[PDB]
Amino acid sequence: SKIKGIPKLDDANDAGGKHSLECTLILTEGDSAKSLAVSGLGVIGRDRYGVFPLRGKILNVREASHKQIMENAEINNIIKIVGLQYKKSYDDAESLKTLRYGKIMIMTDQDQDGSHIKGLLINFIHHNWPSLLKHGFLEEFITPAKEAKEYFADMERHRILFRYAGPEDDAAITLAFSKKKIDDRKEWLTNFMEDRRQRRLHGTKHLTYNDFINKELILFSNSDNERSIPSLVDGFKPGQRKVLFTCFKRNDKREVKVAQLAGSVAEMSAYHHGEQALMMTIVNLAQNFVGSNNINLLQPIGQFGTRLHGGKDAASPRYIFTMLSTLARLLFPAVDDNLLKFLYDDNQRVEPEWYIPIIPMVLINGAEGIGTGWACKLPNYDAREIVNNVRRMLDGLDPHPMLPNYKNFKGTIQELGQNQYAVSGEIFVVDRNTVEITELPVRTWTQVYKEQVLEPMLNGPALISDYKEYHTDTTVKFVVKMTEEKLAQAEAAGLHKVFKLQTTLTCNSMVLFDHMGCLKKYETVQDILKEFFDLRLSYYGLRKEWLVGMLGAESTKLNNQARFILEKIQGKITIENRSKKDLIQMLVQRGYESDPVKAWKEAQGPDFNYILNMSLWSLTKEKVEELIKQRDAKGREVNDLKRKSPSDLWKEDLAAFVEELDKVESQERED
Amino acid sequence: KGIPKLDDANDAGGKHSLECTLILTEGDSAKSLAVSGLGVIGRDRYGVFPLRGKILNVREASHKQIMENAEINNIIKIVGLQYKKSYDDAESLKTLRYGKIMIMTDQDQDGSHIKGLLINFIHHNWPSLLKHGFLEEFITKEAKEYFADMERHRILFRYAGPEDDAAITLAFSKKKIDDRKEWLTNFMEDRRQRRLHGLKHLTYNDFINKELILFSNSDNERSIPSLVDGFKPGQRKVLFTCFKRNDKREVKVAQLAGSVAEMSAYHHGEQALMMTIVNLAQNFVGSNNINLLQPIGQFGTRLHGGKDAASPRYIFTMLSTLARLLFPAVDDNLLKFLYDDNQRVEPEWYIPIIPMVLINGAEGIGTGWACKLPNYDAREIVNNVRRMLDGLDPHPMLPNYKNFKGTIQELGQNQYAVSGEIFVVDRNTVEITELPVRTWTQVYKEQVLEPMLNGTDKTPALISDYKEYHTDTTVKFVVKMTEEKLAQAEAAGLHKVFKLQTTLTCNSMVLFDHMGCLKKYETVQDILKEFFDLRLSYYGLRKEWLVGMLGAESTKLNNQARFILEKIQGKITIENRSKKDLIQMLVQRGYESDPVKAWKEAQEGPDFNYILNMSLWSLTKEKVEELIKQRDAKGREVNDLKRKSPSDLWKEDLAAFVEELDKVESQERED
DNA sequence: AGCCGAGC
DNA sequence: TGCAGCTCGGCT
DNA sequence: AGCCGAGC
DNA sequence: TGCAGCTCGGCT
Ligand SMILES: [Mg+2]
Ligand SMILES: [Mg+2]
Ligand SMILES: [Mg+2]
Ligand SMILES: [Mg+2]
Ligand SMILES: [Mg+2]
Ligand SMILES: [Mg+2]
Repeated sequence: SKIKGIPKLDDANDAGGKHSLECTLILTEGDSAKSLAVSGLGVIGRDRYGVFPLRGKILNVREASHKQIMENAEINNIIKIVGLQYKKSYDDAESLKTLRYGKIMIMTDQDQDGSHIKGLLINFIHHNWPSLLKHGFLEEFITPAKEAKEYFADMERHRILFRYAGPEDDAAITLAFSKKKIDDRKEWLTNFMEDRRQRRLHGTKHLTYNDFINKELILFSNSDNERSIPSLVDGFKPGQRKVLFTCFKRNDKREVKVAQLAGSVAEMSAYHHGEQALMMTIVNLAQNFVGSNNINLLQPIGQFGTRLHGGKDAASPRYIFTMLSTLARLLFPAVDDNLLKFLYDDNQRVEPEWYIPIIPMVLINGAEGIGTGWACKLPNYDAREIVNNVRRMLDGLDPHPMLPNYKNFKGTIQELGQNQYAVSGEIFVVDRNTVEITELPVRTWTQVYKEQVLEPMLNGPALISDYKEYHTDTTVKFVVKMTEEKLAQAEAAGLHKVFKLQTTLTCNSMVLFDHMGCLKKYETVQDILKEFFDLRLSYYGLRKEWLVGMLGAESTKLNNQARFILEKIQGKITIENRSKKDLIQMLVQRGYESDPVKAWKEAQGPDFNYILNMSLWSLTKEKVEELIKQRDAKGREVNDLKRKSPSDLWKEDLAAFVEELDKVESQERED
Repeated sequence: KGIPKLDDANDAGGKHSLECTLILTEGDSAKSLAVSGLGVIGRDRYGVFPLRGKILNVREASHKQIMENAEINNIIKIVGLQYKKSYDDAESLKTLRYGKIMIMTDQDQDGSHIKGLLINFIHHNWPSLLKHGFLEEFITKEAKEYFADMERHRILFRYAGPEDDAAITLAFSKKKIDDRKEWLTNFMEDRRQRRLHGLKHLTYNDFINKELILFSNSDNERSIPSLVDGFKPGQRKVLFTCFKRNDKREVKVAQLAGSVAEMSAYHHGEQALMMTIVNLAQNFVGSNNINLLQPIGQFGTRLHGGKDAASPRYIFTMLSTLARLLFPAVDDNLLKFLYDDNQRVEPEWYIPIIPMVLINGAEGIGTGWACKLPNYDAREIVNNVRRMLDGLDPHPMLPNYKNFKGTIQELGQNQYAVSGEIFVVDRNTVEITELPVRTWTQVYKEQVLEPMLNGTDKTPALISDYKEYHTDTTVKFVVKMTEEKLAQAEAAGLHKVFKLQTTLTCNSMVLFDHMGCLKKYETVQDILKEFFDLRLSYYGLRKEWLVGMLGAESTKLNNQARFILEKIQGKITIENRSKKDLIQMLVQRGYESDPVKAWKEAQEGPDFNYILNMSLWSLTKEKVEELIKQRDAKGREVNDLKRKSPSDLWKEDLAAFVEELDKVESQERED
């Protein structure tokens, strides 16, 4: 017995014979981990150790469909390598001779995603062959080319075996991977998030399955929510926020390759995941077809996908470029960066907890994500309509209700109820034998509608005679031919119903992280707008309070610089051939202040470098007049700021954003 | 059917088969642009199929290689062609599913090579199809505009007589190698006789001699190294980027490849560029004697000859400390940097302190010519350079590979015998401690020792057992034999039997000289001599450049020190005086315009900014004393440089390189 | 019959 | 250089 | 029977 | 995220 049809398998020499139960199959996380295991086993390892690589997450066979299980290539390989059989028990020690391996050792990364792969394989064995768990079938190889040989030489220190201890292990596995335990995972994760934050005070060989689920796998389930559930403040996820942080710091004025940008994000923001997910995010942030972003913060310089296939027809990230949109810094003012709490990843400032935009971006581009226990789904909302409601709330008026709105969508979105909408396309009769379809429902892609609706109508009973296509890259135009009898019956039943041009939009899972990082469920879009409004209005007061101190410190600096230049050109003070110590002691004696900008930032010996680092040009005629004008202009800038309210500063940013939004969207219609 | 990536025409195979055209594109990216350009009307009589690069040259290929080519067999089934079948008249044109094949590639040199390979494929198997005008080309979203004006972009190949058969044979027959040399020699000659001046149907002869010849010349320019620096244009772009960025931290290879394409205008795929960076960083036995890039990661070992290198997305690299010592930064001011669309990209060549073309063994395969050089010892190269500086004759040099424990004996002119190490332990054991150069460990184990242990269908077994005790950089085989078999192996020669000796022939030392001319070199001493005269001439250029630059810097400090001394004594004042009055007074007092800028302008109003941009600190006591010391130190720096000779400057660079070479190679043995 | 490497 | 799978929750 | 997307 | 082909010339 020896496998022949599996390429990536490095089967053990003694596997399949009578020493099969003494052999261990090593399932690795990827092909890179496979090479590290083969080089670590050396020559002695290939006798009773086999290595097979897994290409990521495996199928959750618990309550999975019968067709998906039999057609899973990754699982069918594991069954053939080990020699397992469905509906067969391995309790009586006998019948263990039909197995080619006696142990399965999981070696993955020591991160959260590695723990998820362990649990999925545990769930795979537990669901099909629970009798193997009561023995010693599953084990793991933990890690902290050359270092691999030291790990396998000290395998007993890195080898941990899973142990079945009773029904509490079956409940823990069911809690994590059963579709019927969704509500239990909410309570399971609510107690974890509570106990984790309630620890403000302060801060082996075998491992039971219950301890693995409730102390190791739960770290993935929480991290899965933290990476997939967006924030209410900026509408971002931690991965999306790292991309925009990097773009803000680099400030690229030229097209930048997506793959090149993804590499820059990983370094400057400490992105600890694969480049495929990061390049996926950058493409998602740049798409602008009907159904994606209402305001794309990155430009789609290249083939980023069309509405024909819903972005699936996007080119490779190695051939497409992107850059910040002109609306990015207008939505995220640079001055507001001084109010954010930037996080640290190993003494490196990486990203803030969240950005604070001028309008709720969580409603503009429709935040959406799937985590563990909870899920989020929000539709797109009109940017101008949101700005209007913000202006109304600044004047003390009640905000108008908002319906979902998608840019360049020619259909209709009618409200059926709270968080329930009817999205309809456009279809009208041309003559007694022709109908025209000029718009599809939101996120109903053209090729999918053609193959799943029009093709069954054309072939197999049949309803239409023929149809032609006259689409562009951004519009839809179907011309369908029918008989007079068939068309008359379609009008009686409803053209939008027959041609499947109406879909329902239900949004009863508006779960987001608040400003304090707590997970909360929101019932209406108005509740999100109100909570964002109070926080953003409070931070416009922080911006003014910060700008008054900074501009005031800059005004004091220019006062000392102008005083020194005026006192020097009049002979009141001299610095020629004077020692550094005597010059500093003379400046402090004449009432000159140390660097006020530095002193103000420290508040959040004497330093006169801001005076003496000025060029000799400063003593010339034209530079004296220029310095006085800048000093007076800075003084008027502080006074003009104190007279303004936080609402005034917000309306200024809103007006500047709407002005550029009109110009950008007008150029898009022309191009 | 049975071809996934094929978008077959609707009318292909039916009664309109001879009216259909098959579009063969250069890659899948061109395929997606061809289907979108045909629109809906195009799919009736136009099929699109993508080619994955260069296709097989079926003229002198083996019969087994032709039948097992998946790319060519697909083209045959789509068109419906048959081998040996003639297509002279209408007797056999009804069995074809397509009537025309249109080649759509990039408008670059490599696109022309794919056209010729497809022309060579049809001409060799079915020459009767060429007289009917079977092959066409499509020269160059925007695709819909191209296919709408197809008549402007559609050029048809025309057969005009026996001169077309000779032109195709000249380009793709292996018996026409010497003819391609003269074919390209006349091109390079006539090309240089045109620089004194300046600057629908298409015949196959005109395609070969006016379009494909541009690739064959560019193929040599990209694959044949230069004598000066031992680099190819692709390798030189990598070193330019690394020199310009000056990375002090580990940089990802894929991230570096993207930076090279932007900063040096690399107009090819990143896969080839990432290949070069890995090749430039390898340091195992058989690769580079002095690797200019560091192998921070899995860059391949001698077990598989670098083929076991990790993905370029997971390995890092950086400049070696010997790079800037071999290529001094001061010499960059003497190079002729090229321009790619008003962007300075790279020099024609770098000028290293030693002939790098001999250190790492430059080698490359072009069209007509090929290059192959072995590695030579760096210290022996430095010693011959020191001898030639003293007017002595350089000693002969044998190939030398770093950390190679074998022997390289000269059998004749440009012919050497490379042997490993094998010795007898006892009457039943032999030990192999070294393999010949570029004989990799895993290849030697599978192709030599395994047939000796088990035997083949032809050769019998020779050894009883063998063990392995290798490291990542050393080889140790312990082989067991019988007394009879060992006696016969010693009689025939242990190095002969165990395949531990290989022949090294170097009769193709073709390189580009300093003037860009292709030249064949008969001995290594001729390469060393031509490099020596050029490098010695540029050390005179460096001194001539340093005398002017240091002299200009000395003049600058003289004016700056004079102004500060004249200001602290009251001899000149600048307070509250106009810019025009201050500049006019400096010219009146004999102050010179910026000498450093004026000197650099000579290498192609009055500027006193270098005086007045100094800080106010310059007037203090300590800064006056510091400025005077810098002025006097620069003056002594000019005199100390004038006293040195171009030979003295060279000996300083050689001594500094050998000192660091000893430290690096000592740390490598420890690490 | 296949390596070497810069290209597709 | 391009192509294939899976998780997790809500909704259809 | 499968989309949505940040992960493997 | 990793895996497969080909050119071109000299040499084994
Ligand atoms: Mg990982
Ligand atoms: Mg979206
Ligand atoms: Mg190209
Ligand atoms: Mg080499
Ligand atoms: Mg599901
Ligand atoms: Mg060949």
